[PDB]
Amino acid sequence: EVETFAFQAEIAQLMSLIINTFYSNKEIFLRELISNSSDALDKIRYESLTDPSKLDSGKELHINLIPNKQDRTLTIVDTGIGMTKADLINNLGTIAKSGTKAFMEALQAGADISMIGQFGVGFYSAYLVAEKVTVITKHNDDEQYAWESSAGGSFTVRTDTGEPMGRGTKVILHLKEDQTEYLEERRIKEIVKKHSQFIGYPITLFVEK
Ligand SMILES: Cc1cn(-c2cc(F)c(C(N)=O)c(N[C@H]3CCOC3)c2)c2c1C(=O)CC(C)(C)C2
Repeated sequence: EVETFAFQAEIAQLMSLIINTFYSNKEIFLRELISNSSDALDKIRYESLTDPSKLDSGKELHINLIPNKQDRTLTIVDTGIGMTKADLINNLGTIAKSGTKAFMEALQAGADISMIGQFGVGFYSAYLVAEKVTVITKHNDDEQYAWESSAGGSFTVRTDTGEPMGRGTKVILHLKEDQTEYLEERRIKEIVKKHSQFIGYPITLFVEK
């Protein structure tokens, strides 16, 4: 079954701001997603020091960037800690509510959209370039789930029947028609070099067939 949920008012407001505000510096979405992947990788690495069996679902700690011109998607894959069903529906959304309030207050005071990561809501910067975001995730303590939202105040959660991941997260960005530059190899390399050159995990930019 597919379960549909309403975003909390603050989150729906943040999504509308990201989608409707005129802001040309859209490239910052990639550093935000890579930062979340890096944080998830730090988490599983730290937990594995006390419990080595937490790496039975995969020892490799990496980030893959996969462009697909045919599907018009940019996928950010990590072998991080992943997210449980409770993380997807409640936990992260609860943390995001206070972060959103602080961010929108900072914007009113003169801060810009690029500072979004300091408020812990950098994931939502994906809506600067994507019309729809699909999140496939697998945490050691739960099943593989698919979260999805095209904004409009709702998101869906379902058990995923695609290729099993072992552990980690895939953020699938269904790009807006005018944002296809983020599928270009030299554009992605430029963005990674500018904003994500010191990430402590291998970042592999896949090339198109
Ligand atoms: C806030 C927030 C961060 N991430 C998010 C989104 C992500 F894709 C990741 C990731 N692991 O790649 C990630 N990692 C952190 C939690 C576990 O380790 C750090 C967080 C999400 C949110 C949401 O509100 C919606 C969501 C639950 C669909 C996604």
